[PDB]
Amino acid sequence: TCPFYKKIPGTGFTVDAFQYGVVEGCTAYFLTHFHSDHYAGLSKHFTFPVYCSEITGNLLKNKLHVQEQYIHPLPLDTECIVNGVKVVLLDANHCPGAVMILFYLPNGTVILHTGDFRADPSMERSLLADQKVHMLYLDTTYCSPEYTFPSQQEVIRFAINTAFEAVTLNPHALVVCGTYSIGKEKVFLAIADVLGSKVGMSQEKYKTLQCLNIPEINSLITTDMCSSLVHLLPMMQINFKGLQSHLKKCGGKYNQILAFRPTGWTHSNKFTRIADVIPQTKGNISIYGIPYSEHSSYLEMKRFVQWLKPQKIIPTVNVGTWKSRSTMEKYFREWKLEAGY
Ligand code: NI
Repeated sequence: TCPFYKKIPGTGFTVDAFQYGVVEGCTAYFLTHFHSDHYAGLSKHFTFPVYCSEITGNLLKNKLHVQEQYIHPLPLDTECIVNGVKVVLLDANHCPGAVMILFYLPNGTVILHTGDFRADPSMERSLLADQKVHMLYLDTTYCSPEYTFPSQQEVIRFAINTAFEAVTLNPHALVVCGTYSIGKEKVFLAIADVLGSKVGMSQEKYKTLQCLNIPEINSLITTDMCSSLVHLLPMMQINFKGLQSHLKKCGGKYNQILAFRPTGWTHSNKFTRIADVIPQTKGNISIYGIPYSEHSSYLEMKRFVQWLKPQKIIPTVNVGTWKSRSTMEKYFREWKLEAGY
C-alpha cells in the first residue's frame, strides 16, 4: 500500500507511486525522474495517465515500452492545468529529465515536491520567487552536517586534469568510467572532450543516452569500442578483476587503465580534500573514487529551506527509523529558529 508522503492531499494525485498496483482514488500518476527506486512498477501494461518531463517520457517509451497514449510530457517553467489543478514543473538539478513539481491546490494551499534534487541558489530566481509554499516534500538524502562534498565543477576539473595528465604521459593508457543509472554524464563526457575521443559503450547504454536531448550527442558517443579511448562499463565491473578482464579484450592496443567510480558521499570526505585524492592501484590498473553528487549537501539544503520558509516539511528520504526521523526534525526546528519563520 502507498505511503502518505507519496500522496498529494485534496487531489487525485500521487508522486513516484508505481509499485503499489492501482492506488485508490488516483487519477494521475506523476514521475519526478527515471531512477529505478522511483519508477518501480511501470511497463507496457500500464494504463493510467503518467505526467512527467519530455526526457522522462522518451525513456518511458523506449526503455520501458509504456504506450504513447498514456505518456503526458509537460514543458518546464510553464503553468499547466491537470485534471482541474494548476501545476508547474521545475528543473531539479539531479539527473537528465528530473523535476520538482509545484501544486496549486483548489483550497489555496501551495505544495512543492522536490523529487530528488541538488539545491542551488539559482532556484531562488525560478517561478518559486513569486509566492508562498505551505508544504515542502523534501529530498533529505544528506540531511546531517557531516555530509560535505565539493561542487560538481571542482570534481570535473579534477577528473579532466587527472585523465589528460595520464594519457599525455602514456598515449597507450585507456580510460574507463563506471555507470549504473542515468545521471553524472558530465564525468565521461568532459574526459572524452579533453582527450579528443568519443565515448565507447554497449548498445543498451547508447540507447539510453539517445533519449536525453543532449546537444550534439551524435558527435560525442559511439558503439564502436575500437574507435574510442574512453570506455563506459557497468559499475560492478570497476574493480581490479573486471578491469583486467576488460584490458584483455582490447587486443593489445593498451598497456594501462585509469578508471573512475563516481560515488555519492563517502566517509573519506571527512578527511581528504578533492585536490589530495589518491587512487587504489594494482600493477598497471588505477581506480579513483570521485564524490560527484546529484543530491544537496547539508549546507545547500539548509540554504534553500531557510530561503523558501515553508510552513511544514515532510521528508521523503531516511524515513524508516525513529532516530533518522527525530534527527531531521531537530535540524528543521534549528533552521526555523535561526532564520525567524
Ligand atoms: Ni534519483
